[PDB]
Amino acid sequence: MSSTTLHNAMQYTAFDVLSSILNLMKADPLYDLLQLNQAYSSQDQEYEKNEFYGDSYLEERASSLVLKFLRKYEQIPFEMYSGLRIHTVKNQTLGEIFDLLHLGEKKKKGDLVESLIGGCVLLSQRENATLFLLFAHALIDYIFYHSSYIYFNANPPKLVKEEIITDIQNWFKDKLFYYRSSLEKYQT
Amino acid sequence: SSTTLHNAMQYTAFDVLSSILNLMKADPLYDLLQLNQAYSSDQEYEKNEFYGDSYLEERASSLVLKFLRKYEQIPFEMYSGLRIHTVKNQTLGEIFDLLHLGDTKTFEKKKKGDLVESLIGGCVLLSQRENATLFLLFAHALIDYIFYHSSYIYFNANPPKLVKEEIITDIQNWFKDKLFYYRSSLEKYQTDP
Repeated sequence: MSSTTLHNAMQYTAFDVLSSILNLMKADPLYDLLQLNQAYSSQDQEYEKNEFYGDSYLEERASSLVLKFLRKYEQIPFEMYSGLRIHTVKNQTLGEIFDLLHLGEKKKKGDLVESLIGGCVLLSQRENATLFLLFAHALIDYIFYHSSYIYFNANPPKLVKEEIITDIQNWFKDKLFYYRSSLEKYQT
Repeated sequence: SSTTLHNAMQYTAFDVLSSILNLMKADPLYDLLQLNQAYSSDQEYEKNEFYGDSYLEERASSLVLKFLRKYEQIPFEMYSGLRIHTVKNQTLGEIFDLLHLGDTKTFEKKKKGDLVESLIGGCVLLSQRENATLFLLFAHALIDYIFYHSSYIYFNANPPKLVKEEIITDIQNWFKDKLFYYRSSLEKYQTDP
């Protein structure tokens, strides 16, 4: 009752934080990631290279978050670690996030999300674009929150389902606070 | 020449990586890697392998982009080809054998790759959970060597248009500089940890 009401609230707040960050990014002249590095690359090759990187970056961050929350509970078998990671990075999950954020086919949606994540991280390493890195971190955190909440409702662990949902919900609420305040401080 | 650089590089890589690992093994935190579980029915070893696999994939992707994107001659098929070549079990087994990490014949090709991934994962996690920075140094040096070794083979088997010798020189010079960085870091660590 409490966790389901909280879950509904978190979707509104995540939408507003990520939408606000993304709306600032769209003002930056660096926003069209696909038309950068024109002497060395092309639009289609930049798209594929950003997706190539974003896929692996998402996988590594998802793995670290799976370990962060599950290792606290020895009654959780290792098959749930692989299960949750698979669930977090599959195109269906990415496409659900694509739709919740109104960024726009399930295969295409997942590729676009990965290319966006990769493009944002890379841009922040090659240019002055720390806002893009903030967006990529917040997007991945929402992907993990969204995936975890669904996965543990479908596959509850013995005894601790409610403890681990509360762990992830409290963590995500704190991340949204930190992304909100970073955004505000950025606006000033 | 590039070929006299390559054999020397495999000598120096072995020595630096063995010397870092020898120091890690003197640290009580090494016990926590539980590499004995490679032989057993398993959980912490598999959790480290779970993470190390993803950490290797991300760092290898970063290195692929780092070197290939300077070369417009190199098309995207070689990015995914080089990455697959770098992280596949065959390559990690070759690294297992080159560093003499365990018995070459009793371990299977797949077990060798799992051990390399579990070693990478446990080392990174130990540095995150206990500030064991020597373990993080080793993880980076091992991934750098996996990438050097893979990339050298890959581009000699699949030469890109025009820039074959340039990209191999690029990667060899980079790895020689990394080995110097790892060696000097190790010496600094020994004197005043």
